[PDB]
Amino acid sequence: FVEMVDNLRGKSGQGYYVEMTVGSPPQTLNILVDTGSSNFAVGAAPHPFLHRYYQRQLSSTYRDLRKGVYVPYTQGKWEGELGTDLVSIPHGPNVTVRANIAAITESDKFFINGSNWEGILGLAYAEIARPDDSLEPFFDSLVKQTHVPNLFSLQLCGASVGGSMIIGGIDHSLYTGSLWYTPIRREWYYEVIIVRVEINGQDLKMDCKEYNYDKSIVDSGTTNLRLPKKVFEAAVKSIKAASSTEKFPDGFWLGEQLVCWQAGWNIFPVISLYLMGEVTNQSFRITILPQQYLRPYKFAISQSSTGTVMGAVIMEGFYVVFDRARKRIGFAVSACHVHDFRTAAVEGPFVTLDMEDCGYN
Ligand SMILES: CN1C(=O)C[C@@](C)([C@@H]2C[C@H]2c2ccccc2)N=C1N
Repeated sequence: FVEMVDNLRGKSGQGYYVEMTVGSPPQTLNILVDTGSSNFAVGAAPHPFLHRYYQRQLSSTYRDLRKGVYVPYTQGKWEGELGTDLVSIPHGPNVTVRANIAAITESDKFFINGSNWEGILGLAYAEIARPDDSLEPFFDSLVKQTHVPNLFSLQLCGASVGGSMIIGGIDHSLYTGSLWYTPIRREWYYEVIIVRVEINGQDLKMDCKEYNYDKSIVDSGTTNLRLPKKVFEAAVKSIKAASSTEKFPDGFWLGEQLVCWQAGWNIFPVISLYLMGEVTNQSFRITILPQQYLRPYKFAISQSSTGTVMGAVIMEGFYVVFDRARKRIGFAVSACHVHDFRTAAVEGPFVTLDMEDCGYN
């Protein structure tokens, strides 16, 4: 898939985007790659902060759906007008698809002043698509209308950042070792189940339901490793305890402040998440380094009321395969992850009982 390798661009903290074309004749747009939502939504009006926007008046293949959608968030918000058009991905499958498009006509604190992307590619499932699950997400259209296989994979490599979105397959050069698969619990978000958490090898000994309360998702659209409050609580003290060589202000661990050192790692613990495996009572762990959770530094582990979010802190350490056809997600050590002595790891198999109990209901 040499043509799809390195098809992702971005800026640090502003997300990863892929180039797409929309309409006839094609209009090029940079589009955020977002495994955490399910709408294909593009700016369609001259917002001052956007480099370009979808102009429906220029497209011969645009079709109005005569329906509006309103989408609020934790901070941001957008509303738009639904329609359909021909969509392509220049550095992807040589293929063209009619997909739903939410033409964004108004927004607040959503788009990023400074970013080079003007749209969102929600790669998650219909169940959380807005207004409702009747609105066929892009990837479902891609699979129905073409012979592109029902999966994609992401390597996020991390001032410019880069990566690859292999659509319809797996490029074996982007990972070392073996891929280990965790089941997608339910097809809405990419929901997974964490069955054990170790800081530096030491179990936090929490009930495994807390790790996934109320959920645990894989989200390319999130920067941090976001954990539920109670888990995050226990995580920080363990990490703090493991890092007693030097001291830090309490507020910083809450992201309410930054920290900085001098040019020219070991005083920080590795972090392992055990995931439900493919077989009963078997699991595997993914391990990250401080080079993943200390972003150039800021502590890149936050607390959450929406559950565990495995954001770029996790994804930049691994090659992640979204095997939709087999309802599972594969993790492998990324060939582009930054390391020291130590190295990001994906290891198994392990025996873990009652893993299904770790899920929340
Ligand atoms: C975490 N998340 C959101 O808050 C909503 C969206 C749709 C939004 C595109 C993500 C985003 C995060 C920060 C700034 C702008 C957009 N995607 C997400 N996965």
